[PDB]
Amino acid sequence: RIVPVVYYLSRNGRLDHPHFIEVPLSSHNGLYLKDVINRLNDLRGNGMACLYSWSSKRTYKNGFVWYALSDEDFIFPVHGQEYVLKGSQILD
Repeated sequence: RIVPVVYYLSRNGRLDHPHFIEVPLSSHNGLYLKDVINRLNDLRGNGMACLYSWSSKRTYKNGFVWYALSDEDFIFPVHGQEYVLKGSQILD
Protein backbone atom coordinates (compact mmCIF):
# COMPACT_ATOMS: atom_id res chain seq x y z
CA ARG A 1 0.00 0.00 0.00
CA ILE A 2 1.03 3.62 -0.52
CA VAL A 3 0.14 6.61 1.57
CA PRO A 4 -0.01 10.30 0.67
CA VAL A 5 2.55 12.52 2.45
CA VAL A 6 2.76 16.33 2.35
CA TYR A 7 6.01 17.91 3.55
CA TYR A 8 7.18 21.51 4.10
CA LEU A 9 10.87 22.34 3.92
CA SER A 10 12.01 25.20 6.11
CA ARG A 11 15.28 26.95 5.44
CA ASN A 12 15.29 30.59 6.56
CA GLY A 13 11.57 30.18 7.23
CA ARG A 14 9.82 28.02 4.66
CA LEU A 15 10.18 30.29 1.59
CA ASP A 16 8.29 27.61 -0.46
CA HIS A 17 5.09 25.63 -1.01
CA PRO A 18 4.89 22.15 0.42
CA HIS A 19 5.50 19.04 -1.62
CA PHE A 20 3.22 16.05 -2.13
CA ILE A 21 4.62 12.51 -2.53
CA GLU A 22 3.25 8.97 -2.35
CA VAL A 23 5.11 6.73 0.11
CA PRO A 24 5.23 2.89 -0.08
CA LEU A 25 4.44 1.32 3.33
CA SER A 26 6.65 -1.35 4.90
CA SER A 27 3.97 -2.30 7.48
CA HIS A 28 0.28 -2.17 6.80
CA ASN A 29 -0.82 -0.38 9.97
CA GLY A 30 1.62 2.47 10.04
CA LEU A 31 4.14 4.73 8.40
CA TYR A 32 7.67 5.11 9.82
CA LEU A 33 10.02 7.97 9.18
CA LYS A 34 12.39 5.53 7.50
CA ASP A 35 9.61 4.76 4.90
CA VAL A 36 9.40 8.52 4.02
CA ILE A 37 13.18 8.86 3.94
CA ASN A 38 13.51 5.80 1.67
CA ARG A 39 11.05 7.35 -0.77
CA LEU A 40 12.82 10.71 -0.70
CA ASN A 41 16.16 8.96 -1.28
CA ASP A 42 14.63 7.40 -4.41
CA LEU A 43 13.11 10.61 -5.73
CA ARG A 44 15.57 13.29 -4.64
CA GLY A 45 18.85 11.37 -4.08
CA ASN A 46 20.45 10.11 -0.89
CA GLY A 47 21.91 13.52 -0.22
CA MET A 48 18.59 15.34 0.27
CA ALA A 49 16.70 14.03 3.34
CA CYS A 50 19.81 14.01 5.55
CA LEU A 51 20.00 17.84 5.17
CA TYR A 52 16.85 18.19 7.31
CA SER A 53 15.60 17.35 10.80
CA TRP A 54 12.11 15.85 10.42
CA SER A 55 8.94 16.46 12.42
CA SER A 56 5.31 15.47 11.99
CA LYS A 57 2.33 17.69 12.67
CA ARG A 58 0.38 16.56 15.73
CA THR A 59 -2.57 17.99 17.78
CA TYR A 60 -1.54 20.09 20.81
CA LYS A 61 -3.63 22.37 23.07
CA ASN A 62 -5.83 24.47 20.78
CA GLY A 63 -3.66 23.74 17.74
CA PHE A 64 -0.74 21.70 16.55
CA VAL A 65 2.89 21.06 17.32
CA TRP A 66 5.75 19.79 15.15
CA TYR A 67 6.73 16.57 16.86
CA ALA A 68 10.43 15.65 16.32
CA LEU A 69 11.03 12.27 14.67
CA SER A 70 13.96 9.75 14.52
CA ASP A 71 14.42 7.38 11.54
CA GLU A 72 13.09 4.50 13.58
CA ASP A 73 9.98 6.42 14.80
CA PHE A 74 6.35 5.71 13.89
CA ILE A 75 4.48 8.63 12.39
CA PHE A 76 0.96 9.43 13.53
CA PRO A 77 -1.51 11.05 11.04
CA VAL A 78 -3.31 14.38 11.52
CA HIS A 79 -7.02 14.63 10.64
CA GLY A 80 -8.20 12.18 8.00
CA GLN A 81 -5.28 9.77 7.40
CA GLU A 82 -3.40 12.97 6.54
CA TYR A 83 0.39 12.92 7.00
CA VAL A 84 2.08 16.32 7.18
CA LEU A 85 5.76 16.66 7.91
CA LYS A 86 8.26 19.48 8.17
CA GLY A 87 11.94 19.14 7.32
CA SER A 88 13.90 21.85 9.08
CA GLN A 89 17.26 22.63 7.46
CA ILE A 90 20.18 21.50 9.66
CA LEU A 91 22.54 24.40 10.24
CA ASP A 92 26.08 23.22 10.68
